[PDB]
Amino acid sequence: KNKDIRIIPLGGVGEIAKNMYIVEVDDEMFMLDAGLMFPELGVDIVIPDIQYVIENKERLKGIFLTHGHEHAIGAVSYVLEQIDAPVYGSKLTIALVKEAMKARNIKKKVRYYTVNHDSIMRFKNVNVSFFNTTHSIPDSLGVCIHTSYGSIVYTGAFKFDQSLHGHYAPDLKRMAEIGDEGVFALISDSTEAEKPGYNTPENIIEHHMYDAFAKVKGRLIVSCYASNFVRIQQVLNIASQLNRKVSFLGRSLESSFNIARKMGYFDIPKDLLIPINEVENYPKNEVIIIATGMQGEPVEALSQMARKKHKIMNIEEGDSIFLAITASANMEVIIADTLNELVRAGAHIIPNNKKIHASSHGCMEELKMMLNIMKPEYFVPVQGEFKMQIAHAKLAAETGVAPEKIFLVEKGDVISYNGKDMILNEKVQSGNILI
Repeated sequence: KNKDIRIIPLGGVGEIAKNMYIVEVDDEMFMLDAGLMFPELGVDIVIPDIQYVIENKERLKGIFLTHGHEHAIGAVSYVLEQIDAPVYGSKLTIALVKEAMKARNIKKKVRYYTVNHDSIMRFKNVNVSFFNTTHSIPDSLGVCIHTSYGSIVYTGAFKFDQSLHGHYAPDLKRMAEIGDEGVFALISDSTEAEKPGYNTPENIIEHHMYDAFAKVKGRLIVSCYASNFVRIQQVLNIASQLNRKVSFLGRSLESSFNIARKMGYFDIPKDLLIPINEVENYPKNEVIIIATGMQGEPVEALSQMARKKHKIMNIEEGDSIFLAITASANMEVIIADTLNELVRAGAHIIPNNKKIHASSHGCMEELKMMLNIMKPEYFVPVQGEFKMQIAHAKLAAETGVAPEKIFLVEKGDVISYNGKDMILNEKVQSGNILI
C-alpha cells in the first residue's frame, strides 16, 4: 500500500522546453523526461538543475523518456554524468539517446531499457506501464505509474490526429482502460492549450505544403526540428512529386535521419537525397534544403544563413523559406529578427494559411479528449508557460475536474499527497544550468 506521493516539476513549466518531472511514491523516485532548452551568445543549451535529485539520488529508480524530441531527451547525457539510473524509452528514443552520448564522446556505462506499450516495469512500490501517443516523432509513449491511490499518468507531448497511422497511432483502447481503472493524477501537455478547436490534420497540412511549394520559383529552405519526422516525410513526398532533390543541412538531422532510416521509419524514393556539397550542381528550382542547427536548433541555423554567416550554405536573393516551428516566449525575438534578416536578404517567406493550425501538440479539443478519457481526480497541467497552464486548467474544469484538485505549479514546487489532502507547501531547488 502506498502512502506518500510527491510531484515536482524541475523544467517545462513557465516554458515550453526542458521538460523534467519528478514523481516520488514513498521511497522511490522517478524522473519523467529530461529535456533541454535552446537559449532565449555564451550559452549553447540550458538544462534543468537536478540538485534535488542528486541530494536524493539513492532513491532514483529510473529516467522515463516519452519521445526523442530535444525538449524531452536533450539533458539526458548531462543527467547521466551525475547519476547512474536506468533509462527507459521506446526503441527509437533509446537509439537517439545513444547517438547523443556518442556525439559527446561519453564513455560511461549506461543501462538502457527499451520499452513498448506492452512493457510493465515492476519496482518495489509501484509498477509502470506505457501507452502509444501521437506526436510528430513516431513511437512516442505516455507513462502510467500505478499506485494504490490510482494511476499517475504523464502524457508527454501528444496530439490527436486520425490521419496519422502506423507508429504514430494512439492507443485509445489502452487509454480508456487506464481511465476506467482510476486515474489519481493526470500530468498533461499544455503547449497549445490556448488554441481553440483541433490541430489541422497532417494530410491537410501536406496538401497545403504541396500547394505552397509548387509556387516556389527558386530554391526552397525548410526550417524544422530534426525530430519532426512528420514534416520531414511530407517534404520528401512533395519533393518527389515536384521533381526536386532534398539535402540535409545540420548533423543532428543527418544523424537522426540515418538512425531512423536504418530502423525503417522513412518512406524514401531512390535518387531523392543528395549531399549538401552536390546542391550547387542543380538548378535552384530542383532543390529543397532542410536546415536544422548543428545542435538541432533550426532557427539559429536560419539566422546564420540569413546573415550569410553559415559555414556551409547561405541564403541568396530569391530563395523561399518554409519555417516549420511554432514559437514560444523563449524563441519569439530570434524568429522575429531572423524573419527581418531573411526579407532584407531578398528571401520570400512562405505565409501561414489562416485556416491552418500546424502543431505537434493538442489544441483545446484534443486536450479535452485526453481529460475525458483519463477522467483524473487531480490534474497538473505542465509543458507550458503559465498562461498555457491556466488555459489547460480551464479545460480540465470544463471536463469536470474539481477546480480545487487542479494544481498550477512553478519550477521547484512540490505537490504532495498523504492519502487525505493534496497540497502545495514546499519548494525544492530548481533553475537553469547553462552549458
